[PDB]
Amino acid sequence: VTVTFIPKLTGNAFFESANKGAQKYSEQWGFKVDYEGDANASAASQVSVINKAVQQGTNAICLSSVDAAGVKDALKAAADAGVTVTTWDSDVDPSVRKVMVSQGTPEQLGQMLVQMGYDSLKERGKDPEKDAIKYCWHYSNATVTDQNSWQVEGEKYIKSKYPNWQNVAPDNYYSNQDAEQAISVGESILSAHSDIDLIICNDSTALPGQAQAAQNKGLTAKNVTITGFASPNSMKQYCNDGILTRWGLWDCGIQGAMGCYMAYYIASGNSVKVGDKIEIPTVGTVEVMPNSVLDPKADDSDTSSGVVLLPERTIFTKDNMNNYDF
Ligand SMILES: C[C@@]1(O)OC[C@H](O)C1(O)O
Repeated sequence: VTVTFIPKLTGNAFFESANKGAQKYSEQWGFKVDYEGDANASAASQVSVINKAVQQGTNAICLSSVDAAGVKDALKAAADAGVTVTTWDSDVDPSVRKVMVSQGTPEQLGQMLVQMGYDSLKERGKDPEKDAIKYCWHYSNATVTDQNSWQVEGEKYIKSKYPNWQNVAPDNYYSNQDAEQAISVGESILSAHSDIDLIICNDSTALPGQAQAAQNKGLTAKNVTITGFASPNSMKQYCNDGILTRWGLWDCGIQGAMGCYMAYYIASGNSVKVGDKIEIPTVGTVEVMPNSVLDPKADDSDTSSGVVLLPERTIFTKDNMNNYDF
């Protein structure tokens, strides 16, 4: 069996680390993972990668989507060619994939982002419980499924728990997963909103780009609070240089491996339904959940379509970041 493992883009540390995990585990499990993507985060590029993998006779795809709508037709065609379709990281329409391996619910992840920001704000001498904290979100793009679901839940949480906070840029800032653009956009936020208190960077490119922008402006964690999601090796130097205090992620290597395992398990002829408990060798037992764990409006009618959730997420600071190497 070959699983084609497709990232939102290659050459970003989150996706490279996820593939390192998929490669390590699939070698032990006895199947091939073909890592295929593009340097740009582009739905049209992902369609081309999907089509080429189908044409080459891949048995399965495990995809993290930059835009669900833009890959729907290609994934329907993949399934009609006999290819098992799964997702990880950022989902698509659940009617066109079997299992999604997700890092957490949008409520969990949106609240985690806000809580990291709250903690870092308090540590630089603000009173986030009461202050009119000025903030905004900086991430990849306005349509991707994962990051927008977190923004929606994080905004609901802020408006409920911290009504005094002020979103100074409600349209959000977008840097398209382009490393150089994330720096430039990070600089734009700090120039146009120079008194901003918190920038929530729920994207693995926006977070290091925003930290670099702050460093370019001579700022440290004492001036402005930046938090978000990124693999820890990409942020250690910024943290050692005092640019930010705290950010988060989860075990993206095991996540990529799990997504590829689910694709292999189904492509090998095993049926998977919501409620099943599946023993993934050397990882543990997972439970397939209904699609509505990621969106309460999701249709749960098809029990062959479901979600596996990672059991934990990770908050990094200078005190634990050196325990990790990805
Ligand atoms: C790590 C992350 O926030 O940035 C890129 C990934 O797709 C992600 O999980 O959204």
